[PDB]
Amino acid sequence: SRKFFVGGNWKMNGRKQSLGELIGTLNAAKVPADTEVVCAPPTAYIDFARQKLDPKIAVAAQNCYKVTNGAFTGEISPGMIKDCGATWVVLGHSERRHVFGESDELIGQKVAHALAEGLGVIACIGEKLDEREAGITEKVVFEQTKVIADNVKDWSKVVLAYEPVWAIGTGKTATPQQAQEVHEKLRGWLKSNVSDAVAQSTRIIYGGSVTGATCKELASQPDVDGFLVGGASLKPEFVDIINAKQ
Amino acid sequence: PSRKFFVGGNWKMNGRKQSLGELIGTLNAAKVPADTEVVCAPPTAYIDFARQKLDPKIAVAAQNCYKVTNGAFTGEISPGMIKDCGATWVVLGHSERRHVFGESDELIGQKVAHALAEGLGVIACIGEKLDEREAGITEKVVFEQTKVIADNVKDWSKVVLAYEPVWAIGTGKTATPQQAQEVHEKLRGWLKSNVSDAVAQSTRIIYGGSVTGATCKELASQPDVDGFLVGGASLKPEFVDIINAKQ
Repeated sequence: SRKFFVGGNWKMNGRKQSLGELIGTLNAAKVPADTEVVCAPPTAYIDFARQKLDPKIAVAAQNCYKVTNGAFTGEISPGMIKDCGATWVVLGHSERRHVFGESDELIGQKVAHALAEGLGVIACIGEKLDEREAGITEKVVFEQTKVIADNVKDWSKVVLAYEPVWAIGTGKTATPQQAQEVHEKLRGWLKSNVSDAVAQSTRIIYGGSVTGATCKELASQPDVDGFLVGGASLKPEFVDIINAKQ
Repeated sequence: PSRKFFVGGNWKMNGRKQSLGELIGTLNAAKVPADTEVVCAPPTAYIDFARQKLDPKIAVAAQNCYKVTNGAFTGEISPGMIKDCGATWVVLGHSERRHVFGESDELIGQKVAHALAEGLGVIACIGEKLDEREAGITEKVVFEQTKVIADNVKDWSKVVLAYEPVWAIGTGKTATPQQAQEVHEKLRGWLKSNVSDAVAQSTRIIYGGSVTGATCKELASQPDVDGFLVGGASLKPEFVDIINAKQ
């Protein structure tokens, strides 16, 4: 069965001192044998984070570019990510798409290059509020998933993260039923457009609001295989979310 | 007080710990003159690493940052993080940020203000594209770019202005000494008339765009060219020759 997957996205937060304290807490945590745990530090601390974190937790970069080296001031490559001992990269995150304007085309090319270079990919998708309210959730997420699928040969190295971008600061929130709906939809898409084996083996993780209070109910949803955690990843609460299936 | 000669090496998206370790060993072995201020900008994953290996004679710069101290900006780093890593500069408004990644002048101005508020030095980049040059609006473009930067600067002692025409970046078509001097004289005139005479006299205006060991001496001797921002050649032994351009 699909191994439960908990990603902590630290975003642009922390310094050596405070992140050192967080890392101590995570190093001390008993992580369930049925759960895969990944932390995504700010880019300046990928190296530091990998040095301090116990081997039981994997490290992800929060973004990368689509060639191995080049004249791209302020970017990093999968090769550099691997070189710092990280094994994953987050791609297509809602902040990259909607604050920094990264296109599906660019994201797809990043996905292909990262996977060819031997990284795992946590590939993010999701619809905004207007899109949900116009009835086209299924359209938006299926198209974003297709672009990602066009650049994936081996799905053993990818995790799909649904972000209900429509619930971010907007005045609406997603229920566990509403998330389950979209995850079941996506697994059916994988079954239809790639294989039954990939549908049943691929983790589809929930990227909306998740806390200690809400994680057990969300995790119990049959098609929710884990989380890409925001704010709670910077706190001991993250370990409650790691424990969500226990 | 004469303006201290300034040479910055922008490694861009190049290198790994081993190859950058070798590059650093060379720089550490190099004889750096006094009255030359040298600054190296490693890839963002290697700011901390570079600062640990590099001799304190050479300063470290980030290649980019964002405009708030912390927040929901997956993939970004803040001025606070840059200082925490031991770096003292950030490169802002680089051509590749503006033209590959679409950073607006407004965004760049916000980043400058925040970076300076946090105690970092800023290498603030400007320059025109080939089509802007061949339409004869170089002056307009670079003045407008400098205005947005200037509107976000409260202390010029921590700022270096870098003029890098886009047609010179990575192309081998380095500006001639006359071309460079011409833009730098007008930029210095802009500073005088829009900020102060003290700022015009004291502020380094450095040139970038295919700077090489063969081109640096004649560019350096021009009176309003105060140093260099070096890309490709900063990955090579001749960066040391560019450091020694005034000797």
